[PDB]
Amino acid sequence: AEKFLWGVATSAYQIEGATQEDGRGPSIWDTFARRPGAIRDGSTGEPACDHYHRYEEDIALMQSLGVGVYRFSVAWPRILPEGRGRINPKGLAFYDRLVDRLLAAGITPFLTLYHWDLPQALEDRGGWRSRETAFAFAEYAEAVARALADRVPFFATLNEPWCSAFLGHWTGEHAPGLRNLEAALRAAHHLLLGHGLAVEALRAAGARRVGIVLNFAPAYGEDPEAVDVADRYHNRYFLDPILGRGYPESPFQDPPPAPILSRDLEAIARPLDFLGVNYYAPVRVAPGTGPLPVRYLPPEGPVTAMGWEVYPEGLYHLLKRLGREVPWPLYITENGAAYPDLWTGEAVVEDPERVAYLEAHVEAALRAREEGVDLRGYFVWSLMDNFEWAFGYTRRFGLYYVDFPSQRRIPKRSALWYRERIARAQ
Repeated sequence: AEKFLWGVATSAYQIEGATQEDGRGPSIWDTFARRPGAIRDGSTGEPACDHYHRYEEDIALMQSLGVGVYRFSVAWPRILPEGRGRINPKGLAFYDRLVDRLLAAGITPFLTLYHWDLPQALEDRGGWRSRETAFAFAEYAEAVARALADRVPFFATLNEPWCSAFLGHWTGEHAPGLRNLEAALRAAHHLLLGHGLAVEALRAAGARRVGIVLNFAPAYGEDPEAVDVADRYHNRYFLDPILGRGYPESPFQDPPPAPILSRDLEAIARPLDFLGVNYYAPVRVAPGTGPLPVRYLPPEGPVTAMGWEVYPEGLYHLLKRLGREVPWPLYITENGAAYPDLWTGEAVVEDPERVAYLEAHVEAALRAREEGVDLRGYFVWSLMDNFEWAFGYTRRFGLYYVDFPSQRRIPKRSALWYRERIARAQ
């Protein structure tokens, strides 16, 4: 567990731009962002951060940040426009070049294969409701691994399958946007299938470190039974099948559409090299009606602009819990906070509240480590402000303020804070 890794994270669709440049195919998100009511401000992933053209600039920001690792994702629709079959060489060229620049800068690449941008072509064939998509995902993982595994030591299959499944197929607030509990459950399973199938493809192509990124949220409440349902739904629904102890008692009171074969669970439980931990805030629940017998209550203490309870204590208890349950090293692959940033020309955007949030979660994270949790890294969510999905550009999480109209990047106080934190932590 040599040299703790300090890094920042982003995702292709949230920062790239060049939505229709160099042959990139449309993703379910490009489709979703054309539907009124989908995005808060009615915007889309274009031009976003225009990272597609300014990547060298951004790599230079990371260099002056002191960061040792950069977590990013590859846009599947950039590698295979129709999600399957033909390959767009410009896609692989872009990422190939991106990796070269990172190594030339002393920064380690931490690749996320699937960060929600499923090719629309695949959605039309059922998307994550069809296992054919699972096979497609393993072929994509393979194509990418054979091209970059020689320089990229870290590979993560999925990023937050919970969101892609329920947020995208049940509540419908995410792409593709369905609202069918059945579709959601089918999607959660076919997603896990893809995880297992890709881990093998990756393994076969020389990927040195393979893992997955899941988000968690400690659940609170007055009824321990409502709380437990919540716990299984937010924290154990995907972790368990991945650790090889199958699915926990379903948080739902609705039977799945079809049986899961024993064969599957062992194929889904492929040994990993690390677990990616994403943490932002906890959840507060009470018993309720519906397929998920629980209802969320307003946050109790201080909140961010997202209205998410800020609770560093949660990250600490989360890391200690996983330390005994998970048999692989952990990396906090995402931790950040959205606050109303104001910029009117200043050289530095004052980030008092975001700085307080990051320092607190870092303090809690290191405490848990000091107590024996094999934590080997901390990644602040996003290097720069970006397309915050359903919230559009109305919610900023970056260490660098981005004046989208001009694409100019401006350091926030949190950026100066992070550079100092890294330097001394060494």
